Amino acid sequence: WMLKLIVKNGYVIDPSQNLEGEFDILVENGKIKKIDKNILVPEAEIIDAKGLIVCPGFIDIHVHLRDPGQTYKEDIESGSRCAVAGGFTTIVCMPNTNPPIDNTTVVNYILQKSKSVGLCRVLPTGTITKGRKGKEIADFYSLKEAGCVAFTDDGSPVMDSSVMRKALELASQLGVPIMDHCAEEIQIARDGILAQRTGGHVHIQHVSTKLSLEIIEFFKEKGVKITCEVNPNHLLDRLALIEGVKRGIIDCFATDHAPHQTMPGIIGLQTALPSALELYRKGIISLKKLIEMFTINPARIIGVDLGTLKLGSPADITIFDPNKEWILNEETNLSKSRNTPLWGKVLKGKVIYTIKDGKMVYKD
Ligand SMILES: [Zn+2]
Repeated sequence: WMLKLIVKNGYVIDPSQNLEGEFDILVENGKIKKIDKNILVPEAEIIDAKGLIVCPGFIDIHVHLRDPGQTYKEDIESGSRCAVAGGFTTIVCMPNTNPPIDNTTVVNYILQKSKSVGLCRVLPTGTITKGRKGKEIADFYSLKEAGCVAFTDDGSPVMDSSVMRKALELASQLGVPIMDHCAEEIQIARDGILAQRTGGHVHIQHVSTKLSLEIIEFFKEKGVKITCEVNPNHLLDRLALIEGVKRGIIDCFATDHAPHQTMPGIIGLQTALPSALELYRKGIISLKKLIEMFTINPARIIGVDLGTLKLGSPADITIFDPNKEWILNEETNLSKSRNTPLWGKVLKGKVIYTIKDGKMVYKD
């Protein structure tokens, strides 16, 4: 019983409030109490953030934790460690587990494990159809109760377009997004059209071409509730994506953390920041927009009240040094897996502290 914390001398950025400056942050009882220059109060621990950047906890809305089912490739505990070392305080896990997340029993398991491991907030998703088999519509009502924040069959074989349509009707009544993909243009246009028709929110999880981006942009100016994402690790035409980021058509970064233990792709959580900071060192995006795309943008997509430092919010805070050089290898790698071309290379930009609910959950 001794729990005020002050984060001092940092450079604070919070896009949601349009706050940027040399401020201090006072944290009382798990919540943000005050942002202001020059703070000192009795009975509080001081974190000295001189020379560091202080912003809302990162949120990643595209993670595979392989739990239950494949816990040798990765599991809730390792994933969680990976996420906080990566600056993430909330992650959304996909439902291609075994068994799949199509009933309250699995949802309930993932939350309980999550609370025990203690490190970051794990939000589950439910599948679109039972057993992800493709035929029948799952019970979106009960799965939303249990905690699911979105629905997706994660590749897939959807491709029956009437199913996809029932889903967006139901989703729309429930105020939760459907997540699709993992031919691309045909799919994306279909999704756009069904979204417009039903008024449901669809979120596209993979876009690889200029034409795909232009389609999304089109439906956006029509006021279609459609968003999309890109994995910053991928980014180093593979060149319209970079433009798509420049022009703000791509809403957020997400790693699509995909551990394997021998199409398929790559683990991500630990390198997302030093990867994305490459885009800033190239003047391609400002630092505020980079933080935006890890914080308030993904928060808005899954409709949770996070990714801000508004007074009263939960104290979810990432503190990072954008100039610190490190290497991902056995020494530093907190994944059970090592599948990433970035392995062994020199990264630039590292998280020094991650704070969740006013409590320090990672330290360098
Ligand atoms: Zn995925």
